[PDB]
This record gives sequence, structure tokens and C-alpha cells, in this order.
Amino acid sequence: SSQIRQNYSTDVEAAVNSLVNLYLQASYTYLSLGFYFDRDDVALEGVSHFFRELAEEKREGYERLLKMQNQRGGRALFQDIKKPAEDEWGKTPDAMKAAMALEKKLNQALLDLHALGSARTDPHLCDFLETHFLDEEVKLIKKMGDHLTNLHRLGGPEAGLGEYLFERLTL
Amino acid sequence: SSQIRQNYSTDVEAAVNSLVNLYLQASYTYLSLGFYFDRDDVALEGVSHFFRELAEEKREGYERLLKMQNQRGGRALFQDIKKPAEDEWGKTPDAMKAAMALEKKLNQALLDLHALGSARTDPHLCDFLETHFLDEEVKLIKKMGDHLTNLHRLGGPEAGLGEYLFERLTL
Amino acid sequence: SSQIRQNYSTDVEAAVNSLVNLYLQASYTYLSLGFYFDRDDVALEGVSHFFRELAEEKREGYERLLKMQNQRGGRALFQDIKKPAEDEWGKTPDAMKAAMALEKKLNQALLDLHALGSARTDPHLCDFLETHFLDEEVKLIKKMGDHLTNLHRLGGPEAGLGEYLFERLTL
Amino acid sequence: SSQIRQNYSTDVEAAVNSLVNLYLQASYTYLSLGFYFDRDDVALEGVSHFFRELAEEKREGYERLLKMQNQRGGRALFQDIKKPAEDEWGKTPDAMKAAMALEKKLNQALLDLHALGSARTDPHLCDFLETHFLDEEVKLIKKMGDHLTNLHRLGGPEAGLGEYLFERLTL
Amino acid sequence: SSQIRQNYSTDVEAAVNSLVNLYLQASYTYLSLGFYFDRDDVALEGVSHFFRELAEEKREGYERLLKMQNQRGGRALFQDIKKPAEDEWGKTPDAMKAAMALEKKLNQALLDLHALGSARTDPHLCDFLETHFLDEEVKLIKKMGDHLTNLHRLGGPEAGLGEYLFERLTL
Repeated sequence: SSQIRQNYSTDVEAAVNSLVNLYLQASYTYLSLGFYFDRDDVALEGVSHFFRELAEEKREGYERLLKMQNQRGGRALFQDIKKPAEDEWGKTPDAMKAAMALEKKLNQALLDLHALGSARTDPHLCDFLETHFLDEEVKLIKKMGDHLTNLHRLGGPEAGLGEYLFERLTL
Repeated sequence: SSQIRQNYSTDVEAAVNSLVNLYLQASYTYLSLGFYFDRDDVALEGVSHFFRELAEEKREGYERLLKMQNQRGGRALFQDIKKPAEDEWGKTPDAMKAAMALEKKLNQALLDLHALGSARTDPHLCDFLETHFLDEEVKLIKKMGDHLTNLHRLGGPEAGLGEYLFERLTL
Repeated sequence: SSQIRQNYSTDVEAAVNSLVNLYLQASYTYLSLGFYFDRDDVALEGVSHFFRELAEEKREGYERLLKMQNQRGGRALFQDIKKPAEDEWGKTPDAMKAAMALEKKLNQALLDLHALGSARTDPHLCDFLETHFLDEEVKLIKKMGDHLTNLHRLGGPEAGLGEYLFERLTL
Repeated sequence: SSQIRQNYSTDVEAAVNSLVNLYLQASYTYLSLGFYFDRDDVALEGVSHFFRELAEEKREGYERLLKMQNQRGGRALFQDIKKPAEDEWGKTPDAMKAAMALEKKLNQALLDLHALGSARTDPHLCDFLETHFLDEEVKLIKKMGDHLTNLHRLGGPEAGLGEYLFERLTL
Repeated sequence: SSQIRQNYSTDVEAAVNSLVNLYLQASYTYLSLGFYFDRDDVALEGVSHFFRELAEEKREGYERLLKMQNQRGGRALFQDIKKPAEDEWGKTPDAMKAAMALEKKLNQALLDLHALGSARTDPHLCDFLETHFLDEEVKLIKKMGDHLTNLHRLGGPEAGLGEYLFERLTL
């Protein structure tokens, strides 16, 4: 509320609420990816677990944002959460590419929020994003990059065999 | 998929997907209730924690349903998640009444699913609902009933004092 | 005997005895599958162990049924146990398909018994089947489904290599 | 001294010395608040302890600033420490409001120092303020906000009873 | 039976059987009081637990009497157990008053039995009552007296608040 609010622009407040919805949607997407790979006709446990962990990670993300919103005196506003872009996600490489695209979108949103925070000279918001979000995304994107390179290395006519080995030996 | 599906009607499958969306929405509602009470101008930690725990409980609920869907060979279909009905939830009694109404809606949905499962003679679905959901709702609704009675007992001109004591000594 | 028998129809009693013979036969089939894969010209230890465990599981099944029969006052009647349908079971995918078909037959028999118990309004029998048998079959069938999908993913010209990897890394 | 000084403007040096005096004064104010509530005619132990802890917190603050000043090669200059603004602080709500006002003044001073550090492109000073001061103030101000809301909730004709309960159950 | 009976009058035997029925009825009454306060529209856990403990205490009472009856060679004779005097017990003060009245009735019955035992010069019965019953009643009645005084101290317009505090802080 107004009693504790200090140097917290209404623009950042609104942008933080927007970011919260983006994280809710990312978490929802990983939930879908997680259970897709648990289907009896896909059956890649390691892949399922990989995405379910990410869903959990994104949840912590929006919870941390919601907490910060209250600490600065902002007010959280919730909107509908759009369903995942796909009902079925293809094979592991396909799903990893979609995950990569999603993380880059999230990272760009974090970068945009930081630029907005800098423009409004809000050092606390800047520190918050850098400490709890920016490095986390960089490492995650690097890991997905590594996975994609290994999946591609396992492609070809015996791609099925490769997908199995990757799930067994890497995930 | 079709390879493992046995005695699992398309009607139940569809109804289970519907129930999953209802639990996603309930969880979303409790998330909102949880952070509302964490606001500096509401500040009732015990109440905030009570609702955040419930959000977690509902999450386990839909995850269990999603798992069951895959075990029976059904296919999960996700839809948009509607935002909570309120942006602000008033005082503790108001929020508890809303929570109560929500749980009764969920319980009715569980009862309807069970009736549908009985009509299609699906004993596994019946057992699943009875073992992991029905008793849980009954106990939760009983607890909320108890809380409401105590909050009412603490009402009157000094309702503010009562709300504080309830959060400190009960929650 | 008659002294303790209450609400236990002769139809269920007879059907339970029939189910016991079906489980004895399933156990016998898994015993055969288990030792087939232990042959020096098949040599897939992980597969052998997988089926020997299932033989043990089915044994517990009929022992539990026999115990229940005595608890309700019914009388167990034993019949000849037919030999397994095959002398040799082919390769892992072939054997897994046969196992899958067998489990579905057992599951259908359990479902039929439950329907019979419902028609005779025998809530104890219903509870017994749901608690100790129905969920067990569902999870087992799901697991076999998963295995088949992975075996198919490992099929093709280098199927021999795939069968080896599956036994080493999954079983 | 000059031998180790690098990229440390005389403006920041002077501003840091100013901030040190502000923290010395804040600590002095909390010392006064702490012992006021220890008086036999006020007697609110929990409140006394709350403010004495804050005095300790502010002490760590200026000690950390003094240490940093020496690490950058700046020279600490001390000035008289003005006595607290009040001799008597009224009741708990009154004292909490004064504490809140004080923290906002300190937070603004930290923000101004950070802006000054940014204008002189001193990334070390920026990092130092963000890591050891900014988040600390935000959380403290949020906590005081929460306390004020609860004290207000306990106001009215029976305010004396409310003040007692708050000290006993919250502090 | 007659083989071990010595100095045990038929009058005491009959009176002991009467006392057993009185304790059975007291236990039954506390069972009712216990669950009444567990109702969702009463919801006072501490009060519910207080009365359920007393039900247990009275049970030990009649079991001890039944044991003594057999030790002296008397024969226990059971009669119908009358239902509790009330279906609903009002508020805590009301219930505590009823409990107090009940204990005084039990205590008087114990005193009457002791007088009867003295008149028949049965020192063992006297010792038995004094050692296992008389002091127990005195302490219990004192405790209920204390509770009533505190409940009265908490009466008035804000009686609801008082009843809540008593359950939370005393029971």
C-alpha cells in the first residue's frame, strides 16, 4: 500500500504483474510437457522429470515476484492463464527446442524489466532481478543448448535409439 | 493411448480433464488469497500461510489426476485458467466464506465424477476418488466450518481485535 | 463353513475359485517366461528377472484370494492348471506383448468379478478387489505399455542392439 | 590514502561520511526508543527489545560504511551526533510511526547515494549498497508497515488492551 | 461367590452395583458433552477434549468398582443406562455448570456408600473409596470451580471473545 511505497513506479508495478503472468504460463507449459512424456506411448521418464522440475522452478519464480511486489507496496493483479501452445509436443528434440524458445522469451522479458527499472532509477529492482533471475536463465539456456547439441549428435536413421540413450544416460 | 486403455470411457476421460482445470483454478484462487493477506495493509501472516498451504494441496490434487489420466491411457487436454473471482478479498471471515464456497463446488464436482464413474461401471475410478479425494474434502470443509464459527464468535464491535486473536491463536 | 458365512453368494464363491485358477495359470506362465530368458541361447538376465518377479506377484495374488475365500466361509476348489500357451516366447517385444495380453485378461476377470459382487450387493468383496487388485493391475499394465513403446523405439535393423540396451539400461 | 584510491570520487567520500552521521543518529534514536519503553510507567518489554535490536542493526550499518570508506582509501570525518527528536515517544503506534519515518529518511539517503555513485560511474559502491543495504531497508519497512496495520486493527476504545496483546503475541 | 466372600454385606453389594450404573451414566453424559463441542457450529476443541478425558476417567471408575465387586465375591448386575439429560448443552459456562452438578451427585453417592460401609463395619470398602475415589472427586470439583470463576470473569457483552480465549489459553 501507500504507507510503505517508496521509489516504486506504477510502470514497474504493472510490468511486474505482467511478468508474473508470463511465469504462470511458463510453469503451465512445463506441466503439460512433463505429463506428455509420461504418456504410455511416449514413455521417457527422464524427459518427463526434467520438465516437471522446470515447472517447479518457474513456480518459485512467480512466487518470488509476488513476494517482492508486496514488499515494495505494489498490488498484484491476476489475469487468465493462457493454455500451452501445443497439445502434443513431438519428440525430445522438438520439445527441447520449444523449451529453449520459451526460456529466451522469459529472459527477454527479464531484460526488458531491468531496462525499465534502470530508466526509473530503481536500484532495488535491478539488484533483485540480477541476484535471483538473470544468472539462473543464462545457466538454464546454456544447459538446454548443450542438450540440443547432444540430441543432434544422436540424430539420423537411428534417432529412436539415440533418444532412448539420451534419456537413460544424460537425463 | 489405446494399447493400455481398458474399461475407461471417453466421458470419464473428458470429465477428468474438466476436473483438472477446476483444480488448477482453485489453486490459482488460493495463490491470490495467500498473497492478499501478505499485503502490508492486511498483514495477517497466519491467514496468508493457511491459504498458501491450500494452494499447494490443490496442486497435488491436479497432479494426482493428471497421473491417473496417463495410467488409464487417457489424454490430458489443457484449457485457459480463469483468473480468481476477486482482486481483493475483504477480511478473514469474508475470505473463509469464499474458500468454503469454493471447496463445496470442488466437492460437488468430485461427487458428480463419482456418479459418472458408477454409471459407466468403472470401479478403479471410484476407488481412486474415494481414497485420495472424498475424505480429504470432508475434513477440509469441516475445518473451515469450525473456523467460521469461531470467527463469528469473535465478531461484533471489537471484530478487529477478534480477527487478530484468531490469526495469532488458531492459525 | 456355514457358521461364519454371511452375505456371501454361491456365485461369487464359485467365481473366486475360477479366478484363483486363472492366477495359478498366470503365475505358471511367468515361471515359463522367466526361465526361457535364462536359456544360454537367449541370455537376457534382466528380462528373466522381470518375469520371475511377476510370477511371485501372481502367487501372492492367488494366496490372498484363497485367504479371503476362507475368511468369508467359502470353500476353495482346485482344478488342473493348464500349461503355458507357448513353449518358446520369441524375443523381448514378443514376450512383453504376450504378458500384456495376459494382464488384460486378468484385469477383465477382476472387473467381471467386481460387477458380479455389485450385482449381489457384496461391499466387502468390492472393497477387497479395489484395495488389493485393481490399482495393482492398472500400474502394471501402464508399465508394460511404457516398455513396449521403448522397445518399439529401439526396433529396426539394429533391433538386436536395442534389445541388449533395454535389458541393460531399463530392466 | 592516495596509494590505494582508484575511481573513488571526493563527492562520494563526502556523502559516505554524511551517511555515517545519519546512521549514528538513527542508532542513537533507537537507543532512546528502547529505554523509553523500559520505563516503569510504560513497561512494554517486547517493544523495548524491538527498538534495542534496531539500534544494534544501525550500528552494524555505520561500521560497515566506515570499513568501506577505509577500503576505498577515503578518510572518515566525524561530526556531532544530534540528540533524538523526542524525549518521550507516546504509545507503541506513535513510536512505530516515528520509526517508519526515520527508516524512509535513511532509505532515501541510500537511494540518493546510489544515484550519486551511478553518476560518477562507481560500480563497486553501487554493488556495496545493493548487497548490504537496499534489501535490508525494504524488508524492515515492510515489517513496520505490517506492525502498523495490526496496531490500527487493535485500536479503538480498548486500545490499551490491544497494545498489551500486540506486545505479548507479536513482539 | 460364597467361597471367598467375607464381611461383605448384601447391602453394600447392591449399593456398589447402583454406583456402577451411576458411573456408566456419567461417562455417557461426558461422551455426549465431548462430541457436542466438536460440532462445526460449536467448535471448541479444548472444551471437547476436556469432556472426552472425563468420560475416560469415569470409565476407569466403574471398571475399578466392577473389579472390586469380583474381588469381594459380590455379583455385578447391570441395568439400562439412561441417556444424558440434554441433547444440546448450550455454551461452555452452561456445560461446566452441568458437569459440576453431575460431579456433586457422584460425590454424594460416594459419601453415602462410605457411610453405608461404616455402618456395616467394612474397613476394606472404606479404604477403597478413600484411596481411589474421594480425593479424586475433591480435586476435580475444585478444578471445575476454578474454571467457572474464570468463565464468569470473562462474561459480559464480549462473552464470545471470552469463551474463545478460555478455550485457547486455559484448556
